[PDB]
Amino acid sequence: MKVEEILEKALELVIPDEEEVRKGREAEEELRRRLDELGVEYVFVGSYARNTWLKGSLEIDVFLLFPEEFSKEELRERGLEIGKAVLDSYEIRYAEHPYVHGVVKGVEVDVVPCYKLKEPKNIKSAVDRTPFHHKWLEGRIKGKENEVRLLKGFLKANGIYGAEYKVRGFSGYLCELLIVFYGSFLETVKNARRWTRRTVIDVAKGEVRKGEEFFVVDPVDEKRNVAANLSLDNLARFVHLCREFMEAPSLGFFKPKHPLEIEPERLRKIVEERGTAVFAVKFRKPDIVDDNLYPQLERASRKIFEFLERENFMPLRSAFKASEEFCYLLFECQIKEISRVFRRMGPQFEDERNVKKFLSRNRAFRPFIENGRWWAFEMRKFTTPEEGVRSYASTHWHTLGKNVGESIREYFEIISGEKLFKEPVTAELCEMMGVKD
RNA sequence: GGCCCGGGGCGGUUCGAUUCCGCCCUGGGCCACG
Repeated sequence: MKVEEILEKALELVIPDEEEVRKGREAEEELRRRLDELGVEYVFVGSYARNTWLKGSLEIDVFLLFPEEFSKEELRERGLEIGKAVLDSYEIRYAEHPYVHGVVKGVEVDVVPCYKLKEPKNIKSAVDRTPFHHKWLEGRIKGKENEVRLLKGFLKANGIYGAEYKVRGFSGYLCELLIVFYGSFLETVKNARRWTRRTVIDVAKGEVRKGEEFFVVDPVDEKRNVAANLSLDNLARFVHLCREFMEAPSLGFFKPKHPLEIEPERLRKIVEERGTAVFAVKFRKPDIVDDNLYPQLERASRKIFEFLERENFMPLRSAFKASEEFCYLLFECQIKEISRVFRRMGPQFEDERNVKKFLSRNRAFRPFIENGRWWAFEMRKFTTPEEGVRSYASTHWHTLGKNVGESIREYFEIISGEKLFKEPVTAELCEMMGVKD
């Protein structure tokens, strides 16, 4: 029931068992043979090469080394040639440059072309650094792989593990750099309790200082922030989880939280209790990769949220979910309906000029003087949030993301009431409203 | 594709816009461990 105890039972949830490990060795050995028969220059990197991959995430990274003089085109052509020939099932994939993904003796494998260079500089593509990160880590992480795993397990269970845009959390590499700094998962957790949004961790210099943002310096490139895509709120959640963990060590922190669905009937009553306006903008999911989709859902969500706040509907929070089918932008506002009249501030009484131009606009109600300046009653074009968003989305679709916005332009609808509790968003809505139990 | 910083043009809204809402060009930087 104590920290040591808990961590020992946790090693079982984060450490691959012998069957997953053997499946990996047999796949690795078999892969070396295929690549060797072709006599290609390659290097195994990533968490597989270092035995730091989290249980259930066995993926082999094989980087093909190409001379500095080759064209980017050669790497992708040659790279595809080699990939195709060496994999049971292949499939082109894309990032900064195209590469090849596939399977060998039942395990996932990435085949990525990169330049063989020395000294982090000269780098041509982000992938060129991967080999350096490996050299710097292999020697220093040896003997601490289980600490890496406990950390990865901790982060993943609490939905903040990956560093891609859908998560904005802690990359694998970040976790290993952290273990090399603190020495173990516990020390990491203990010190993270004191992290701030100004904390800088420079592994190379074995130092922690104060910067302008949370910055973990890459041992291989001082100008690169290893935690660049770790959002402020996810940094905050980790610091809080760490405080709660040291206070009440539980094996639970390493177990994925159960979805725990809710009867759309309970949700209806809660929204009724709250007395707010809950609604969603539904539209078709653009066919794009998560890394392009989510930053867009975030933008579109924000833009609409911001419209709602200046339009005085008093938004509480926003959210969003994407299905294979559609995408949903959710909002909750304190104001279900606002009056049609509102007051426009006018010029001070002594400004004869502007006062005159202010009164020249025929309105329905006749302006008045208050506390020294003129004011006018004006009328709104809408009186509910839904009406507002309908107006906003129909005319500002282009500002919601290149793709998300193009999709809203051709089709979108606002849903609310019961018709909304039937949509696949109740989970998102419960998290958004703090529904507990 | 998203974010930050900078130029050159416009539309709308406003008594009043560099300063709100947005649209064209356009330079550089950064992110999605890789």
